[PDB]
Amino acid sequence: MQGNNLNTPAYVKNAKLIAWVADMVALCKPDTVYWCDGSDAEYQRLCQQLVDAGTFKKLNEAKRPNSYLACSDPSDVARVEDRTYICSAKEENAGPTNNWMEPSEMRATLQPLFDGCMRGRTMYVVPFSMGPLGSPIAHIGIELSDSPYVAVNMKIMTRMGKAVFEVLGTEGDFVPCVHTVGAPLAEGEQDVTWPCNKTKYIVHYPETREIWSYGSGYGGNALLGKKCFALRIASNMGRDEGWLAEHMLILGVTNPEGKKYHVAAAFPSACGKTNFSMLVPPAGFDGWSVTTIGDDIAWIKPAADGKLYAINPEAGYFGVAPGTNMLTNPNCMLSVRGNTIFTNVALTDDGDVWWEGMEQDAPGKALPDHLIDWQGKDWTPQIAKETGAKAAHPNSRFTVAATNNPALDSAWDDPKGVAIDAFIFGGRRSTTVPLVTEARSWVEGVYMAATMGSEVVRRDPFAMLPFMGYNMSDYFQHWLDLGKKLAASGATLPKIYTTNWFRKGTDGKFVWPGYGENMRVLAWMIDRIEGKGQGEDHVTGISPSYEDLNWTGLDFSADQFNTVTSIDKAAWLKELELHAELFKQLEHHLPKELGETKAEIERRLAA
Ligand SMILES: [Mn+2]
Repeated sequence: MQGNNLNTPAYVKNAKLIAWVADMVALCKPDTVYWCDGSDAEYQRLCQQLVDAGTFKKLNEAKRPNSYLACSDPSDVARVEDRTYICSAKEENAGPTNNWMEPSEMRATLQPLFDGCMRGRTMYVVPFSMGPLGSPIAHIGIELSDSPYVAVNMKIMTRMGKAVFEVLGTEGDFVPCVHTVGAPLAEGEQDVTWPCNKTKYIVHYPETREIWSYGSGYGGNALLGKKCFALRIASNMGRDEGWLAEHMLILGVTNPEGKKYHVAAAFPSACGKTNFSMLVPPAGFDGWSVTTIGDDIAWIKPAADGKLYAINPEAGYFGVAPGTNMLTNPNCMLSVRGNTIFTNVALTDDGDVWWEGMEQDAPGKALPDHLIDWQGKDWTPQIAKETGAKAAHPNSRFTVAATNNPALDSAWDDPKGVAIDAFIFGGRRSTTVPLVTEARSWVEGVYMAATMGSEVVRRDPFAMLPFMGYNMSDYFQHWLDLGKKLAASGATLPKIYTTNWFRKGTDGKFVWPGYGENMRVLAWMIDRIEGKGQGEDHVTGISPSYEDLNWTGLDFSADQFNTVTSIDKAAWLKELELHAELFKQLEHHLPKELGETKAEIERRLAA
């Protein structure tokens, strides 16, 4: 009778899973339970349900085929870090970068909120694989959600549906995820187009891998595979099992001889992982190609051959729309030509979408005369001047399948992963940090990643500040020990670089053109990996000289280059003071190796 009241499909053979779904249905009390099979027809039917509710508007089929626009409640527009918790058994295993609560107290807080939360709604059972299906390195999650928006976005972002239960079999384990918009409906009550609750919780219980999300229907709060599972829970699993879950793009780069390298790169917002992961080689780089394995999350495991192998556990892109155009990211623009869900962007008079930055592709770079903004209001360039209103919300999004990307790498879903030749850690700094620096050693590269900041300078170690599943200082130790254990196997460790696209010149403008021209920095990294690139040893590492880069096709002078690449001792003395402040905030439980690196920089500054 239980299984019959859950509408359990015949292909679900896993008794532990069914028992858990039954417990959550008993708690949440949905009116009906629907198991998502992941079919295209199911996706279309759910999209139609969203249209019928007013959550979606279907975009013009001649402008933007099979695409939809959703606009959210203005209270529910982004991840809410202050409402996100790591509820480890001990507070020290959440650490200073995480919000903590004793698990039993949090369970007592969440039980009355989830009791009956889905009254008047359908519970969607969303099975998904993070990583290629059936693979030895993939992990299965099940998200229960009362939002059809979550179901359709999860279809794009993960490997979702019936095929999961063949991999789960009768006894396979899974990450249990529960999500509610926190808006139960009474009989005859008219629903809103974007149900949500002012009260929000996004809770992780690491010891049981549970994720509970209440009150938001948006993005990283509600699509639980992306951040909650693939970074917060997965980082915990990696620490116990010897692998890494990182906030990194993964790209392949092939030179004209056909030699292929892979790079994993973490940016806090610098560049945009999305821009760099889909980089188009500029003039001077005929015969080179750049391909995308992923644009956001990397799972990385050492193999017996002494190499680090990365996979992208996601299946689509959930990208920030504003700023995207054919100059900053043509592969992304081409990706969103159709089959895309857009959230909180603007609506044009011909039933297409618009966002700030798209005018860069228009004749004269002219803004549109009129739009409907993401709040449903009339928008014009005059109105924008008078109210300051942006047409698209700054955190507005596109959701699109990886296979829409013309630069998708052939191995993007290869379960064996790709060997990482270099890590890159970015950051937006007007001063101090060179365009590119190679770390002299693994430990010094870890120091660079641990101390990376973005502009006042906010520190975001490894770009993981909002996403660490356990104590940040223990995570630094995990990186150091992984490198040590690999080097002890004889392995050659990946190079580590820091980049900075955002040094300002004496006129306050960015000197480095960026976007496709970042290929010229990537090509120096490749030369270094091959042992053919030259560089200047300085206080913090090795940086190219002007003559070490390929300038074919770009008018960029030696003085411009030295303006963004030279190091200054006064600036780095001030920078080390800021590192000291960060280390105090991390309560000095830091690995001794980070202290030794700081001391060695200080010695070079005083020599
Ligand atoms: Mn991200």
